[PDB]
Amino acid sequence: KIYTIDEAAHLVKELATAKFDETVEVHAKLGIDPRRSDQNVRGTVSLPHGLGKQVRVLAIAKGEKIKEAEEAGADYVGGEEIIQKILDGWMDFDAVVATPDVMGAVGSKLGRILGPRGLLPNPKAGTVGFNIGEIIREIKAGRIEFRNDKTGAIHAPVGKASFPPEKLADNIRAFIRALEAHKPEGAKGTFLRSVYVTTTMGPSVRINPHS
RNA sequence: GGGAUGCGUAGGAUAGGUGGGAGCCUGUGAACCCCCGCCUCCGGGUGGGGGGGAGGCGCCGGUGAAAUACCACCCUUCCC
Ligand code: NA
Repeated sequence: KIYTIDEAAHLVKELATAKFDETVEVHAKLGIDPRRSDQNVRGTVSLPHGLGKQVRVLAIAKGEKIKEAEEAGADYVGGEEIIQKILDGWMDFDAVVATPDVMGAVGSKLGRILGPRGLLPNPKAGTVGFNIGEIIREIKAGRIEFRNDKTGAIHAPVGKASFPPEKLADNIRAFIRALEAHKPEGAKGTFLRSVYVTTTMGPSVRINPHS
């Protein structure tokens, strides 16, 4: 059965039965061919009501920007010298941001470590930039990545199940819209083949993405 | 359509992809034992039955490109 977003938002209350505050997910089977590089969906979006989770942000910057990342609220901040701390297996954070001037050292020394974990700072994921305080403030306000897997599916967290239905409904549209804004011009056919709403431990519920 | 299947090497060992995840399961019967179906890369995996009677599993750690439970969306090959 196909539910509306407003319907699905309200059902999270009932789907969420684990003994913790479950994250609310959105999944979509995408209308692309993920083989071809030009059909890749990748980008970020500021959820209008936040993730509702605290995100330990590390910032590796240079010069004044180290002060900027500090004041933007990044949990740990340092120069190229915290590379050697991750080289020793520190790795206690959720997201790495970085200014372009350090990405030469960061890439070559931590690419092989941060890369496979989707933690490498990357322009395409909104994690590299001299606007490093806006990146941190955008993350801390609940910006999320989304990047199709090779199977052509795509997934994103869009809230906690403790949120009011109407706020979850908002976050779901916002992410749905941001998907459609990254619909590759080469992608033929229906873009959002299917779209489901679920919680971490809970069952799925297919939704009407234009509702 | 229905049913399964998912193992280079390193690693408890059979890690399809990715996202979520700090919890999941269990007297409405856990580990463990036996019997049978199927699958098998011959390591094992998996379904069912009987016994059993309170503990399994994850997180952590280590290994690894990636980490284990659990959940979701997909993908694969196979049988009917
Ligand atoms: Na683990």
